[PDB]
Amino acid sequence: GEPARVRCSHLLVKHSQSRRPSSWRQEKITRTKEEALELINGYIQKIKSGEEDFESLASQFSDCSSAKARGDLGAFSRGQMQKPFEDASFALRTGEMSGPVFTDSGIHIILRTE
Repeated sequence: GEPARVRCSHLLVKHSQSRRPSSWRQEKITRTKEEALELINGYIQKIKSGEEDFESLASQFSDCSSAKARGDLGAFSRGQMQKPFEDASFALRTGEMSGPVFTDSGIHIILRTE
């Protein structure tokens, strides 16, 4: 099933090779794939471990404006976010997480809420 809109959460972690290593959180990102995935991966582990939550994590590590809702960008409609986002998001099950997604901004991890 794939409706016209769904709720999902994501964690943005730009890198040094990002199209624009700068966001509302910082203006000089020099974190490479190592430091990049190192953050996302670490976040994934804690969550799957039951120690931390993507919501709490994302916020404290959300380089994007998503940090406001701790990553949760509410319910959106197809054609709003990057293609890879919608697909992975709309392809994940209830309470699922998408692996490291490399996009213009950097590496993003999404999850299906609705």
